[PDB]
Amino acid sequence: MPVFHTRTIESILEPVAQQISHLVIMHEEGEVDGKAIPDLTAPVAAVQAAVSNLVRVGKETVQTTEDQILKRDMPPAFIKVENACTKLVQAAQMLQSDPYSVPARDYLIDGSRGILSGTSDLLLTFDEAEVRKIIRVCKGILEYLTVAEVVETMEDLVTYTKNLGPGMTKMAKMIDERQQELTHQEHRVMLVNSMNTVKELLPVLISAMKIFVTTKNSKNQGIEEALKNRNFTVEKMSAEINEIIRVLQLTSWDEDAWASKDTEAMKRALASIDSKLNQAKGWLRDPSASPGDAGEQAIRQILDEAGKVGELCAGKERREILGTCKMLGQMTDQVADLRARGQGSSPVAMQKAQQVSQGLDVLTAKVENAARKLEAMTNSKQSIAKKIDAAQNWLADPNGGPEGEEQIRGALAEARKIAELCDDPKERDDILRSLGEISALTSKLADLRRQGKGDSPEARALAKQVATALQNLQTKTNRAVANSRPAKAAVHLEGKIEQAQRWIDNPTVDDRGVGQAAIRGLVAEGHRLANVMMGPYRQDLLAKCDRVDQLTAQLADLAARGEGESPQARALASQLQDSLKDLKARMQEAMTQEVSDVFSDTTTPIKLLAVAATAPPDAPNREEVFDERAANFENHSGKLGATAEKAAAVGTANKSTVEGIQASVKTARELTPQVVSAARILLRNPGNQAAYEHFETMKNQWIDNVEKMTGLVDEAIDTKSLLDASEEAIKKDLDKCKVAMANIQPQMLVAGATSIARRANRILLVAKREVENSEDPKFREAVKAASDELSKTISPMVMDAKAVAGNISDPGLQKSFLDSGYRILGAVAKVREAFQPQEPVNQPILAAAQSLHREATKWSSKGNDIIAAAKRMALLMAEMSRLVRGGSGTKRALIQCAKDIAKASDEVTRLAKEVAKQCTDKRIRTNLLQVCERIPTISTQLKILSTVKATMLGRTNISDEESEQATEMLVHNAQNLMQSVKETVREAEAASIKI
Repeated sequence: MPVFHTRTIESILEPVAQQISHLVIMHEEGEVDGKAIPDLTAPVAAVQAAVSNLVRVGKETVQTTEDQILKRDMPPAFIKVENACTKLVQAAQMLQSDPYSVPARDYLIDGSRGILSGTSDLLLTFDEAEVRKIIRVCKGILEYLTVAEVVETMEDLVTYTKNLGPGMTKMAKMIDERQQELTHQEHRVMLVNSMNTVKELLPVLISAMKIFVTTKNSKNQGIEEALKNRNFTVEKMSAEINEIIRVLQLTSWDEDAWASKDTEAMKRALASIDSKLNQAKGWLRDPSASPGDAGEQAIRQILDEAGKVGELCAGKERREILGTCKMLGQMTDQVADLRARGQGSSPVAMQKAQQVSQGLDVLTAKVENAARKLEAMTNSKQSIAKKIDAAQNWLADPNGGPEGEEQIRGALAEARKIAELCDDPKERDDILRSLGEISALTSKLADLRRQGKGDSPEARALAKQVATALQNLQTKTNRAVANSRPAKAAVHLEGKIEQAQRWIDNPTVDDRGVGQAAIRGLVAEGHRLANVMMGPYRQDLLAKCDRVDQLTAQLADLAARGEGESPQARALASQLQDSLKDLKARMQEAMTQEVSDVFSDTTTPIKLLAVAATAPPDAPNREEVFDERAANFENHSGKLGATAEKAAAVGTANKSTVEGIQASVKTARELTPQVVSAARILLRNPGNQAAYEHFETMKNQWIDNVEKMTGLVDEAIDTKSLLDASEEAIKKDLDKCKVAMANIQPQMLVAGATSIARRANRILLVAKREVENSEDPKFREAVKAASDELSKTISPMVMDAKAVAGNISDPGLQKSFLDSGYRILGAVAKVREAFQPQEPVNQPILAAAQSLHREATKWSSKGNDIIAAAKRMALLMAEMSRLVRGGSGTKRALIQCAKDIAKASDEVTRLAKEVAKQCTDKRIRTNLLQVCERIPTISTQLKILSTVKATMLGRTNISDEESEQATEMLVHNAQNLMQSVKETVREAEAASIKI
C-alpha cells in the first residue's frame, strides 16, 4: 500500500521509483527472455544505500524513540526491509554466480516489492509518531474545551485565556508545518479552513466567557442561553477539532468524504419536515380558501426535501420515494386545480384530501425510515475501520492467555458479521462471496484457540495468512459503497449537466442515477425556484419543471425495456435535451431576481434590531416590537439561508467558492440564533456596557459574516445577472415610490428612498470587488469612477427625500426627486459599460478512460493547445486500463507509460502556471492554483503504483486481492486523475477568456 501521506515520502520514494525501475525492467528479460542479464551489481548496494540510511535511522528511532507505541509496529516493519536487505545482496552474488538462475529470478523480484512496500512502509511509519503528538495537542485543545465549562469566575477565564494562549500558539504553528508537509491541496484546504475558525471563534468564546460571568452576577436567566451561546460554540470549535483528527489521520486518498459529507441532508430533513407539516395541512384543509401563500411552497419543499432523500437512498428504494412524491404532487395539483374551479370547500372533497394527507404520510414515512437505513452503513464503516488495523495489536504478541482479549477480537469480528448483516440486504451477488468469507476468517479466528494453548512459533505463521485476510475483509466493504451510495452529483450544475449527459447512452451499466438522480437533482431545484416566484409564472415554471420531469420514467424505460437506439427512444431522448437546455437559463434568471431581493435588506432589519435593542425603557409590548423584528431577522435570514444554496445551485464557478459559500451559509444559519440570544440578553439588561459591547462583538460578528456572505454570493453569481436585476428592482421601487407620491404617502416614500440608499451602497460595494479582483486598471478605474459618481449622487437622494417629505404636492420637489432617481439610473447604466467584453479483468479505469475520451469533443472542433497532452494521457490511461489486469508479460510499459503519466501531467502544470501568469484576474489564478496543485501530487504516484503492479503482474503466488487492492489504487487514483484533469481543461479556457 504505497502511501503519499507526507512530502518527505515522495521525496524518497520517487528516487527509489527510479531505482527499482532500474532493476525490475531488467527482471523482465530474466523471465520473458532468460538472456544474458546486464551486470546490475552496482545498483544493489546503491539501492541498499537508499535503504540502509533509512534502516539505520529506523534502528536509530528504535534506539532513540523510547515510548513503546512506535516500538510495537516499526521494529517489525523494517524486519521486512531487512529481510529485503538479506536477499537482494544475495540476489546480487547469485547473479554474480549465474546470469541465468531461475532461483535468482524469483529471488530478486520478491525483494523489489519488499523494497517498495517496506520503503513506503517505513516513511509512513515515521509519520505515525510525527502526528500523534499533534493528537494530544488536539486533545489538549479538547482538554481546554472540557475546561471551557470549568470557568466559573472572571479570574478563571483570564487564567483560561492564559491557558489557551500558549495552547493555540503551539497549535497553529504545528498545523502550518503539516500544511508544508502535505500535498493534497484539496485536503490542505480542509486543514487551514478548519484552523482559522477555531482561532476566530476563540475570542468569541472568550467574549462569551466575559458576558457569562457578568450574567453570573445578575442575569442567571441569561446564563442558560449564554451557555447555549457558549457550549454550542464550544461544540462548534471542537467539531473541527474532531474533524482535523481524520484530516491528520488522512493516510491516503480519501474515499470516506462523500459517504460522510452527504449525511447533512438527513439532519436537514428531519428538522424541516415537521415545520412544513402543519403549514401544509391546514393550508390544504381549507383548499379553495388557500391561494398558495406558503403552504403551496411548503407542499413544494416537502417534495423537495424528500427529493434529496432519494438522492441519498437508492436501489429499489429510489424508485419508491420518487414515485410517491410524483404521485403526491399530481394528487395535490389535481386539488390545486380544484381550487381554480373552486367548488371544493373544506368538507366537499375531503376523500381526496385525506388520501393526499395520507399520500404525503407515505412520503414522510419512507424517508425517515430509509434514513436510519442510510446512516447505518456509516455506523459500520467507522466501526470496521477500527478493528482492521487492530489486527496488528494482538498478532504482535504471542499470548498464551489473551482470553479476555479473545472475546474482544472474537465478538467484534462477529460484529463485523453484524456489519455484514448490515451489509447483506443491499445486493446479493457480491454479498455472498463476502458473506461466505466473513466466516472464513472466523476459522482463522478459530486458529487463535489452539495456539492459545501457549504457542508462539506458529502464531507468526498464520499471521502472514491473516495479513491478507484482514485487509480483504475491509476491501470487500470498500466495494460495499459503490452499490450502497448511488453515483453522486456534482455540486456544479454544469457538472450535473455532464452527469446528465453521460447517462444518456448506457444507463444501466453505470453507477446509479449518474444522470437519473442528476435529472432528479436538476428538476427538484426549479421546483424550489418556482414556488417563491409569483402565481402565473409559478405553474408556468412548473410547466417547464414538469414537461421535462415527465421524461424521468420515459428515460428510465428504454434501457429497462429494449435498447434506446430505436429512434422512438432516441428522439425521445433527443427532444429531452432541447427542453432541458431551457431549464438553466430560466433557472439562472429564477435565482437572479431572488438574490437581488433578499440581499437588499442585508444589514437593514439588524439595524432595526439594533435600535430596538438600543433604547427600551422596558415599556410593555416594546419587547414584542422587538419580537417581530426578531421574527424579521430569521425571516430575512431564512430566505438568505435558502437563497445562497440556490445561488450555490446555479453558481457556475469554481468548486472552491461553491464549497466555501455553503460553509458560509451554516455560519449565517447557526449564528442567526446566536444573534438573537445576544440580542435578547442585551434586551434583558439594556444600557449595560458589557452587554452592549458583547452584542457589538456578536452582532458585528454576524455582519462581517453576512458581509463575507454578501461579498461571496454576488461573486457566486455573475455580474451580468445582478446589475440587470438591480436596475429592474430600482426602477420598480422608484415607481412604487412614485405611486406613493400619487397618493399621500410620505413615510413609505422615504423608506423606499432609503431602500435605494441601502441598495446603492451595495452597488458601490460590488464596484470595489471588481477592482480588487481585476489585476490591471484596464478600465477598473472607471469602475471606481462610476461608483465615485454614486458616492456623489447618494447624498442628493436623502437630502431631497427630506426635502420632498414636507408635502406630497411639494412644488417641483418630485420633479427633482424623480430626477434624483434619474441620477441613479444613468449611473447604474454606466456600470453596464464595465463588464462587457468589448472594450482486461479490470475495467473501472475504462470509466476513467472513457471519461476524457468524451471530453475530447469540447471547446472547439478545429485546433489543439494543451488537449494533445491530455488525450495522449487518456489513450495511455486507456492502454493501462487493459494492462493492469492485462497480459502477464508487458509490465515494462506499465511503468514506461507511467513515466509519461508523471510527465504529461506536470507538463500541463507548466501550461497551467503560464496562463495563470498570463491572466488578468487573481481569483481565476487563485482558482487555477488550487486545482493545478494536485497534478504533480498525483503524477509521480502513478509511477509508484505501476511498479507495485509490475510486482503484482506475473507473480503467480500473490494473494490476488492485494493485487486487486493495487488495482484499486490504479482504479481510484487514475479516476482521481482523470477527473482532476478536465477540471483544468475546463480552466484551460474558463480562466483564459477573462483577458
